[PDB]
Amino acid sequence: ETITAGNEDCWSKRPGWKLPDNLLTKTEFTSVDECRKMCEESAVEPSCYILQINTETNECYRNNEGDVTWSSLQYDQPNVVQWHLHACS
Repeated sequence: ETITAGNEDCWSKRPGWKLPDNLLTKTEFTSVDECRKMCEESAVEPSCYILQINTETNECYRNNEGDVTWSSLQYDQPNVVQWHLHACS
């Protein structure tokens, strides 16, 4: 799945992807829209580009690394989904 608000920001989904907690920063958002909005707008480096959402609590986390350590990835995990920000046309 891939979505966009027609603003050059595209989001793609990765159900079941889970980075470990130490590679994430919990945000104040429990709305995916607001989390994605914050991510697209945050200018603070390390730049936000990966969100991970606890699907039973809706807590949204963002990558805390400038370059995500994907070697620590777990997939086919339950209750979690990631959203990936990609610049697009």
